[PDB]
Amino acid sequence: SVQIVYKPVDLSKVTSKCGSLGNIHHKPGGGQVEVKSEKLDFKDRVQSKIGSLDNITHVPGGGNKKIETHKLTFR
Amino acid sequence: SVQIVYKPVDLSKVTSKCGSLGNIHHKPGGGQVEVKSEKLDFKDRVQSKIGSLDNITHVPGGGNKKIETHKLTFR
Amino acid sequence: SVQIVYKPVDLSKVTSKCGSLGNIHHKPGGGQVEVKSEKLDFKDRVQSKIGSLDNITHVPGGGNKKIETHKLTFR
Amino acid sequence: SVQIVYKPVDLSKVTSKCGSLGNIHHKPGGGQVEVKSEKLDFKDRVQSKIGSLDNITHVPGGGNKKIETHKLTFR
Amino acid sequence: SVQIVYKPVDLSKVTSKCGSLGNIHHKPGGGQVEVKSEKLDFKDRVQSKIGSLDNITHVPGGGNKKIETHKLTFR
Amino acid sequence: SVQIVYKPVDLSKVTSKCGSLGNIHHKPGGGQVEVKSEKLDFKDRVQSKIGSLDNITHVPGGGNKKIETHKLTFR
Repeated sequence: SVQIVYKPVDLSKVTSKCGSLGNIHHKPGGGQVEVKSEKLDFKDRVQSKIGSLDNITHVPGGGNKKIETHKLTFR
Repeated sequence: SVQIVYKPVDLSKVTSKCGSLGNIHHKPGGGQVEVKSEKLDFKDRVQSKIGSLDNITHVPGGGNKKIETHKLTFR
Repeated sequence: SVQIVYKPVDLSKVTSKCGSLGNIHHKPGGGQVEVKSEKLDFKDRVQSKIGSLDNITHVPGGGNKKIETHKLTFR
Repeated sequence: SVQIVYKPVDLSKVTSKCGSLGNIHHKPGGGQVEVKSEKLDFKDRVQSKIGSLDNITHVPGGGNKKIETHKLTFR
Repeated sequence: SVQIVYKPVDLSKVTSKCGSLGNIHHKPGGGQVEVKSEKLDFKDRVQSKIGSLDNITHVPGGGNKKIETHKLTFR
Repeated sequence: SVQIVYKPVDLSKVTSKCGSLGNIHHKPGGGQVEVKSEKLDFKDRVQSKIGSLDNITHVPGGGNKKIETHKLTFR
């Protein structure tokens, strides 16, 4: 007789903690900002950001991926 | 007779902690910022950021990846 | 008779801690910043950042990767 | 003129991790246990535990306590 | 004129890690245990534990306590 | 004029790590244990522990205590 038992087990724990977590900002102060522009010539796309205080969190990452392949071939 | 028992076990723990975590910023102060631009000529794309205080967290990383392949071949 | 028992166990722990963690910044002070630009000619892309105080955390890293291959071949 | 500003701030972080945390027990084996009692005389309370494998975690502790008193007395 | 500014700041971090943390027990084996008791006389309380393998964690401790008193008295 | 600024800052970190942490026990083996008791007379409390393998962690300690008193008295 032939007996095949195929019972792999995945009990793993996967965690990602990505970005800004558990920080304290106590009274952050942005200074005065002055922007003076005269006679500027732009011949292509302009991306402009003007601010005093920025808090920026960008997370393209922190993804969890599992690829699993199971093959049982008999005769 | 033939008996094959195929029971691999994954009990692993995987953690990523990526970016800004558990920091304290006590009274961070940005200074005054003055930008004066005259008669500038731009022939291609402009990306400009003007600020006083920036806190920036960028996390493309911190991903968790598992690839697992299981093959059982009999005869 | 033939008995094959295939029971590898992964009980591993993996942790990544990447970026800015657990820091204290007490009264960091950015100075005054003045940028004066006249008669500049740019023939290609411009990327410009003007600030007083920057705190920047960039984390492309800190990923966890597992590749595991299991093969059992009988006859 | 009299101006009193009373603005104490509590931004503290308090954590307790008490007991059994993150341990691995891989195939712990309790042995055979035989208890044979004859002609015993007990004249007061009996507390008895008989086992082979015990895993016991007892945590009377790990409490977090804050007492804060604020008093502002004027004239 | 009189100006009083009362702004104490608690930004502290407190952590307790108490007991059994992050240990590995790999195939711990308790031996055979035999207890034979004959004609025993007990005139007061009995506390009895019989085992082969014990893992015991007892944590009365690991508590965090903060007492803070604030008094501002004017005249 | 009188100006009083009362701004003490607690940015402290306090950590306790108490007990059994990060140990590895690889195949610890308790021996055979035989206890034979005949004709014992006990006039007062009995506390008895019989085992083969014990791992015991007892932590009454590892507590964190902060006492802080603030007093500002004017005239």
